[PDB]
Amino acid sequence: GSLTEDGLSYKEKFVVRSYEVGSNKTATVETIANLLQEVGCNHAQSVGFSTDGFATTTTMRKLHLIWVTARMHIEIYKYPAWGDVVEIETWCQSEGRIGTRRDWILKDSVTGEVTGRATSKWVMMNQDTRRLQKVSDDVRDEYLVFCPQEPRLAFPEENNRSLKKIPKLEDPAQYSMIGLKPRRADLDMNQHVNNVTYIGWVLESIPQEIVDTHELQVITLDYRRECQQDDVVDSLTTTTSNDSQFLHLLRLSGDGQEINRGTTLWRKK
Amino acid sequence: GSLTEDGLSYKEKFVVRSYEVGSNKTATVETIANLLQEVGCNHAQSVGFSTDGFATTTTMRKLHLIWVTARMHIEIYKYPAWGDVVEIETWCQSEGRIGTRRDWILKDSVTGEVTGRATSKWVMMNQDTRRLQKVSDDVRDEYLVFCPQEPRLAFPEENNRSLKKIPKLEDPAQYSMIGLKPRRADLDMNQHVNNVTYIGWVLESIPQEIVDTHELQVITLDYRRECQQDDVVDSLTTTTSDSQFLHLLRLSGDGQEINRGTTLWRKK
Ligand SMILES: NNC(=O)c1ccc(O)cc1
Ligand SMILES: NNC(=O)c1ccc(O)cc1
Repeated sequence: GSLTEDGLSYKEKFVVRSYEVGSNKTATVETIANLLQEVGCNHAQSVGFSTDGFATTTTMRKLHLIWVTARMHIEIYKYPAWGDVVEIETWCQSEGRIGTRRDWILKDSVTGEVTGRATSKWVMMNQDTRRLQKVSDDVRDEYLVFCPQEPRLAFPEENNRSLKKIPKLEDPAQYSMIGLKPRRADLDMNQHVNNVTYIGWVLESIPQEIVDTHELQVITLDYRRECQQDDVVDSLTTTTSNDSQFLHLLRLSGDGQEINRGTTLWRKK
Repeated sequence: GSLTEDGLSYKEKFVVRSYEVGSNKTATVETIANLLQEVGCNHAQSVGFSTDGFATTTTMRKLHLIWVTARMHIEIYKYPAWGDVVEIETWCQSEGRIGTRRDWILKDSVTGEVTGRATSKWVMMNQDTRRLQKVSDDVRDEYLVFCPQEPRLAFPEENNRSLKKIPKLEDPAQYSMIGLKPRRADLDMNQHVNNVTYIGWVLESIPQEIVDTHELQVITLDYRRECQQDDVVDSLTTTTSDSQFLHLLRLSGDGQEINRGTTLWRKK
C-alpha cells in the first residue's frame, strides 16, 4: 500500500482469499468492510498516527478522545471473485465541528473499472465517559494537513442514499434472528466488538431465499450504542418495498435497547 | 505465492492485518489457521486442481469423493505482529490407504526463523452419503506425482504430540460456553461451517483470565461430525494439569460429539 503523489489519499491492493468468499465465489460484503477498515488503518499509519489509537492526534490522546463510527454506507456494483485483485483508494475530510468523514473507491485492478464505493461518518467521544463532543479547533487544525482542501466525495449526487434518515422498525418485525452473541474472533485489538460484526448481525435476519436469488447492492448502517462482549443481540428485518428493500434493527435481547438501525437494497440476480 | 523449484511444495507471504490480531497486537490462532487453509488452496490450484473441489482429482470428481479434515495440530513459538510478514511453506504426502497429510512451516520473513508448524490428517468420504470408506489405487497414483517421495514431516520426533490419542471429557466440565451458533460469515463457499470456526468454538470455553495471562502454544483438534448451519453447539473444557486443557464440542440438544481436543498454554 502507499500514499498517492500528493499525500492526500492512500491506495492498497488485496488478493481475494478462499475463506473470504460466499456461494457465488465472490467476496462477501463483510470481507469488503474488513478491507475498507484495513486500508483506513494503513492510511492513518502512513501519515504518522500512532498504534495506541486509530487516527488519534496528539491533543486527542492528551484528552482521552477517540473517533467512533456513527454511520457506514457501502454500494457494490460487482463483488471481486476469489483470486482477483481489488484496488482500494481512501481519504479523509473534516466536516466542520460535527466530526470527520472517510471515503473509499473500489476498483478492479485489471480493468481499472469502479466496482464499489463507500463513505463513513465519525464522531469524537471521550474514551472513559463515552460522552460525544464537537471537534475543537486545535484537533481540526492537527488533521487538516492530511485532508484535501476542496471537497472530494465518493457520493457526490445532490440527494444521495448515503445521507438519508433511517426510521425505527416497529414491532412486529417480518423476520428475526434472536440470541446473537459475539465470540473472541468478533473482537478487535482493544477487546471491543469489530464494526463489521454488526453488519453480519444485521444481515442474519435476511431470509436465505433472498440471499440465494438476489445480490446485495447497498447497505446503510447507523451505530447508536455498543454491544459489549457479554451482551446478546436480536436482529429484526421488515421488507419496505426487480429490487427488494429492507428496514433493519439490532437491539439488546433483554431490555430491547437499540444498538443499530439500517437499510439494505438488493437486486434480482 | 509460488511452487518451489522442485514443484513439490508451495510458499506464500502474508502481511498480518489490523483486524486479524488480538489484544497483544499479534495474529490470533484463528488468523493463523485461515492462512494455513489459504496457502493449502493456493497450492492445490497451482498443481492443476479445479475450482469445484479442494484437491479432488479427476477420478474423485467422477465418484463424488471429497477430502475431509480428521485432525488439525498447530504449534506456535511466536505469533506474528500486526504489519509483519509471515512466510508459510506447505506440502502434501500420501499415508498409504488411510488418507493424506498436509504439513506447514511458518517463518518470520525478515529473520528466516521458524515461528510455527502445523500438520493435518485428511480422509476420503463420499460427498452424498457421508461414508468414510476410503481407497487408494487410482486416486493415490493421480496425486503421488505432486508429493515428495521420501517422507518430509513438520513433526518428525517419534511418539510426538500430533499423533497422540485424545480422551473424551467426562461431565461435569470445569468450564463451558453454551448455545454457540454459526452465522453466514462462519460458512465457506459451499455453505458448510469453516473448519477454523470449530477452533474458535473450542477456545470460547477457556476462561478470560487464562487468555489474558497465558500464550496458546499447542492445539490438537479431532473432527468427528459437522455442525450444520441450523445446529447449536456447547463448548466444554477441563484443566488436566504450563497449563493443559481437555476440550469437547457437542450438539446442545442430544449431546452428539462433533469435536474433541487438547490445548497447551505457557505463562507470558
Ligand atoms: N453480498 N452478500 C453478502 O456478503 C451477505 C453477507 C451476509 C449475509 O447474511 C447475507 C449476505
Ligand atoms: N493465541 N490466542 C488466540 O488466538 C485465541 C483465540 C481465541 C480464543 O478464544 C482464545 C485465544
